[PDB]
Amino acid sequence: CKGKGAKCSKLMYDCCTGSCRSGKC
Repeated sequence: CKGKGAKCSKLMYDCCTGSCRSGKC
C-alpha cells in the first residue's frame, strides 16, 4: 500500500492508512 501523501488508487484505495485523496493517499 502507500502512506499518506503517496500515490493513491481511485479504483483500489491502496492507501496504507486511508484512501485516495486528490491523487495522493
